[PDB]
Amino acid sequence: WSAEDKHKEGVNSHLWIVNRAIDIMSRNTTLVKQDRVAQLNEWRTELENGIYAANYENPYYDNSTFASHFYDPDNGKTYIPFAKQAKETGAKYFKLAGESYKNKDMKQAFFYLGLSLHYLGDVNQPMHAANFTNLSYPQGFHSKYENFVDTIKDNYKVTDGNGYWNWKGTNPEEWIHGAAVVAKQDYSGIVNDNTKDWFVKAAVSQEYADKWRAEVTPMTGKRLMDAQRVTAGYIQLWFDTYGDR
Ligand SMILES: CCCCC(=O)OC[C@H](COP(=S)([S-])OCC[N+](C)(C)C)OC(=O)CCCC
Ligand SMILES: [Zn+2]
Ligand SMILES: [Zn+2]
Ligand SMILES: [Zn+2]
Repeated sequence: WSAEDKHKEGVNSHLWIVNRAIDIMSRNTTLVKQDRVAQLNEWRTELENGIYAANYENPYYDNSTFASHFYDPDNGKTYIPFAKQAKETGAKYFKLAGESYKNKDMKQAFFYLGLSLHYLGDVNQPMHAANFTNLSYPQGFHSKYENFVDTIKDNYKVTDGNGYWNWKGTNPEEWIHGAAVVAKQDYSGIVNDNTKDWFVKAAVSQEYADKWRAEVTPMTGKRLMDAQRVTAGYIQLWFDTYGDR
């Protein structure tokens, strides 16, 4: 997903997915300790910094190849042979965040949590779980899709407090893998001969540009809602793990 601006949801789907996940935690009145939501906002600057850094600097963006932002659950690999992938990279920062949290270094803890949230966010994007990059055919489709997503995401906010509490085990890796498994299933609903064709023709016909946008919207909405619920449960797991209990 996009992350064009460090502090604005308008062009940052990643931040939007997290803010909505936090809203799910606020809406929950039976399980979530609201003190946790208070902490996230208290260190919101470090959180958002982490969410944004993943796409603009090393080692997070792997020299502009973003190899660590992909993870195919079937073979457990990214699109580049022998490169680091999203599951191990996301888990890495989840743990680094927790250790800094236990040493009372909040700035460090939430920066790292932000990075981890970014990776978990990417595997909910079908293309990232199937190694379809911006250079994959049709080229340019990957980024134009993620840009289009920012214009319609607000129509798919989860308005209840039911996140996927303890969705997977206690190992962050299981959550990233589990999320990628679900996103890869919805891959075909976004990337297929039709969308490929219309996206190519869209170049010379405004008529087609709208055609693929419409075709990918339903599945996009479904992917966005899941991402919010899984992220909410992921954040809750982090706090239960390092929250000193
Ligand atoms: C100018 C063309 C770059 C387009 C692009 O979508 O780059 C970032 C994504 C993956 O990262 P995510 S978190 S979904 O980043 C989307 C936002 N931007 C483009 C601003 C980093 O990586 C690629 O598809 C690999 C090939 C690069 C030419
Ligand atoms: Zn992304
Ligand atoms: Zn992408
Ligand atoms: Zn990314």
